[PDB]
Amino acid sequence: GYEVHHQKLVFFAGDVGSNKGAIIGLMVGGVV
Amino acid sequence: GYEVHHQKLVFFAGDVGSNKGAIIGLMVGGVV
Amino acid sequence: GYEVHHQKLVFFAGDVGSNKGAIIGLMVGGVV
Amino acid sequence: GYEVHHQKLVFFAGDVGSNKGAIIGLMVGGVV
Amino acid sequence: GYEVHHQKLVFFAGDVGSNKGAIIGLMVGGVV
Amino acid sequence: GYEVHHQKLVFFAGDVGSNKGAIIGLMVGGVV
Amino acid sequence: GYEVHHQKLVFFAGDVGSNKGAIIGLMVGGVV
Amino acid sequence: GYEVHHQKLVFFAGDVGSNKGAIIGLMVGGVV
Amino acid sequence: GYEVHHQKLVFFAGDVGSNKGAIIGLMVGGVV
Amino acid sequence: GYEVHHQKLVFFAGDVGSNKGAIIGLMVGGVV
Repeated sequence: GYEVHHQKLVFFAGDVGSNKGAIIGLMVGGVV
Repeated sequence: GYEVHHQKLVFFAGDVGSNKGAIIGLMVGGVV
Repeated sequence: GYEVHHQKLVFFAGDVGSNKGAIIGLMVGGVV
Repeated sequence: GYEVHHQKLVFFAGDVGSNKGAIIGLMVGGVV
Repeated sequence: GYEVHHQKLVFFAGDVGSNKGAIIGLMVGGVV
Repeated sequence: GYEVHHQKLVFFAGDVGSNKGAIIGLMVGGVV
Repeated sequence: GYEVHHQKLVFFAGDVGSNKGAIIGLMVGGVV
Repeated sequence: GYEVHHQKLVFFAGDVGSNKGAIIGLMVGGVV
Repeated sequence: GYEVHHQKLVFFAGDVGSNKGAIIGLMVGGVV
Repeated sequence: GYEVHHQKLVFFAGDVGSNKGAIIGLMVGGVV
């Protein structure tokens, strides 16, 4: 018997005002 | 017997005002 | 017996005002 | 018998005003 | 019998005003 | 001036003999 | 001037014989 | 002037014989 | 002038014979 | 002028025979 529930994975749980930059989850190299 | 439920995966659970930038989940290289 | 339900995958669960930028799920290279 | 529940993984649980920089989860190299 | 619950992993549980820098979870090399 | 090239993203760069299991890129929940 | 190149992201760079198990990149919950 | 190159991210750079278990990159909860 | 190169991130650089267990990069909770 | 190169991050640089246990990079809670 296996009971698995209610897992979650959020990257950004909130509110942003005036995002002029970068919100990136996974980057390899590159220039921001 | 297997019971799996209520998993979730969100990247951005929230509200944005005036997004002038970048909201990226997975980038490889490149310039923001 | 297998019981799997109520999984979900959202990228952007919220509201945006004046999106002048980029909202990208998965990019490989390239210039924003 | 296995009972696993209510795990979570957030990167950013909060609110940002005027994000002019970078919010990156996992970077390899590159210039910010 | 196994009972595991309510684990969590946050990187940034708080609010930022005027982020002009970098908030990075895991970097290998590179220039900030 | 922007010069971005030669990015790549592979999940499985190799050879498999007698795959009787599962090779999955991104799963949410469920039983293997 | 921006010069970004030759980034890569592999999950499995190699060879497998007789895969009877699971090779998963990103799982949320669930039973293997 | 920005010069970024030759970044890489591998999870499994090698060979496996008789994989009867699990090779998982990122799991949240669940039973192996 | 910025010169960044040859960064890498491997989790498993080697060979496995008869993997009957678990090779997991990042787990939150759960039973192995 | 910035010159950064040849950084690396490995978790397991070697070979395993008969892995019947667990090889985990980062766990929060849970039972092995």
